[PDB]
Amino acid sequence: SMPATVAELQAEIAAWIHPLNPDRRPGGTIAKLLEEIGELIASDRAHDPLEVADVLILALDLATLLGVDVTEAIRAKLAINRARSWARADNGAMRHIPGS
Amino acid sequence: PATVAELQAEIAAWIHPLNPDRRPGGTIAKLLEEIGELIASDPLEVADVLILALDLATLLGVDVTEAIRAKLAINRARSWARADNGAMRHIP
Amino acid sequence: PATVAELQAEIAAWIHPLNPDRRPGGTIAKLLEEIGELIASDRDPLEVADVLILALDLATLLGVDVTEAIRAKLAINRARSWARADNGAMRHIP
Amino acid sequence: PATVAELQAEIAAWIHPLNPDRRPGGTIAKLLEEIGELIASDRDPLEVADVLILALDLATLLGVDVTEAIRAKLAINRARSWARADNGAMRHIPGSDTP
Ligand SMILES: Nc1nc2c(ncn2[C@H]2C[C@H](O)[C@@H](COP(=O)(O)OP(=O)(O)O)O2)c(=O)[nH]1
Ligand SMILES: Nc1nc2c(ncn2[C@H]2C[C@H](O)[C@@H](COP(=O)(O)OP(=O)(O)O)O2)c(=O)[nH]1
Ligand SMILES: Nc1nc2c(ncn2[C@H]2C[C@H](O)[C@@H](COP(=O)(O)OP(=O)(O)O)O2)c(=O)[nH]1
Ligand SMILES: Nc1nc2c(ncn2[C@H]2C[C@H](O)[C@@H](COP(=O)(O)OP(=O)(O)O)O2)c(=O)[nH]1
Ligand SMILES: [Mn+2]
Ligand SMILES: [Mn+2]
Ligand SMILES: [Mn+2]
Ligand SMILES: [Mn+2]
Ligand SMILES: [Mn+2]
Ligand SMILES: [Mn+2]
Ligand SMILES: [Mn+2]
Ligand SMILES: [Mn+2]
Ligand SMILES: [Mn+2]
Ligand SMILES: [Mn+2]
Ligand SMILES: [Mn+2]
Ligand SMILES: [Mn+2]
Repeated sequence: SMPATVAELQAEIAAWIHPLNPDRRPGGTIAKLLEEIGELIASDRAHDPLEVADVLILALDLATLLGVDVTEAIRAKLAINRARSWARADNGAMRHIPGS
Repeated sequence: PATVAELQAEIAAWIHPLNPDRRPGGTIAKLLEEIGELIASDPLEVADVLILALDLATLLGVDVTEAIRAKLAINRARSWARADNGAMRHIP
Repeated sequence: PATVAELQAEIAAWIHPLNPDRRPGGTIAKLLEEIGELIASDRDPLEVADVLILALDLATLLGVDVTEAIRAKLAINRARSWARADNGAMRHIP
Repeated sequence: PATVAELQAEIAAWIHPLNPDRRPGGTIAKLLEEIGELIASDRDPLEVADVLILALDLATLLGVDVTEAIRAKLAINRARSWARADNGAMRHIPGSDTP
């Protein structure tokens, strides 16, 4: 499929990792995710799709381990984000402004 | 279930008007904040991490399906050892 | 001059009244936020300060003698062999 | 207890022969690896040591006087007001600087 559904990508990731690390857990997955984000930061390569892939392989598989429906969770939080008020943070991302 | 590209389009359509000069560096900064929240904590928190990780791919122009499949093909040909943190490291 | 233990004491004296039940998990979470800010910065001693304030306080919360722990791990590191990793740091050879 | 500058000097004297052209980017990358190890630990001082070795060497590479920088930021933090965040740490209240 092209583009694949996020669940199909999770399944392809899991088909690779499950024979090798069937009882992997969220904590070790987050630890590896931080390693791979580090590699992306340090990457001198103007384009590094394989380092982005490492980050996404772990983030999508984290969702699998936590039983999270990626489509439902992302759309539910985007709906929350649309209803929120926002201000820019110094790092260039945003932070929401509390209502009640 | 949505395609990864459709979720990228929905994320970008929300953040782009609010943050028109968003960059990979600030996206990575925020991603690290949200991973911290997950450590300290949960589907909506996982959502925060994925919203930022997928938008980083958008900003870097990475075809997610193609890149993940390419790296999984590399990972299949590698041999692996279990790391102390419970994840793996490939054997050089 | 002030030692790492004295900086830990100064940090603890500031944060403890504000966050009397602070714990390693939230401190690691805040440390990740501040490393992110350092990454995104376009400059930055005060962002480095934010990282070190949290990392030194993490050692305090975990009961770690910073001088002795650093010197003990450096001694382990001297006994290892090292390869250059793609990110520009090193990884020891098993 | 050693001064932070002395610990930085010992760290630098160890790593510089092995990695003389090391940079902040790779040091941050490794720092994140070692923080991850602390998160996943089912235990420890040597893991805390890995984090601090890299965070202090980062300060060296960026030319930061650690004692001066930490004291300057603590002074700023004392003048701020603070709210507790959901992760258990604090975030300063915007606009609350005591003048
Ligand atoms: N892609 C993208 N998402 C962003 C950016 N700034 C904030 N966000 C989103 C990511 C998360 O879904 C959400 C986090 O909101 P925030 O105020 O920390 O609140 P919280 O939801 O973590 O409690 O905001 C940004 O610059 N880019
Ligand atoms: N989902 C998942 N992926 C894992 C785990 N351990 C390793 N991986 C994958 C994520 C990346 O695609 C890859 C990283 O390999 P590694 O030996 O650091 O090498 P590198 O490819 O970063 O150079 O391995 C793990 O425990 N879970
Ligand atoms: N300052 C500095 N320290 C470095 C660098 N590359 C590796 N190190 C040190 C930091 C830690 O004390 C140690 C981490 O070793 P590693 O092979 O991951 O093994 P481990 O000790 O985490 O099991 O190596 C580097 O580039 N700079
Ligand atoms: N040790 C410790 N320090 C904390 C905690 N919560 C916040 N801080 C400190 C660390 C940094 O010096 C500072 C971060 O402040 P913040 O409101 O993100 O603002 P900023 O200084 O990053 O702009 O606050 C906390 O729970 N523990
Ligand atoms: Mn990688
Ligand atoms: Mn790696
Ligand atoms: Mn790499
Ligand atoms: Mn969040
Ligand atoms: Mn947040
Ligand atoms: Mn949260
Ligand atoms: Mn901050
Ligand atoms: Mn900042
Ligand atoms: Mn800061
Ligand atoms: Mn370590
Ligand atoms: Mn390590
Ligand atoms: Mn370890």
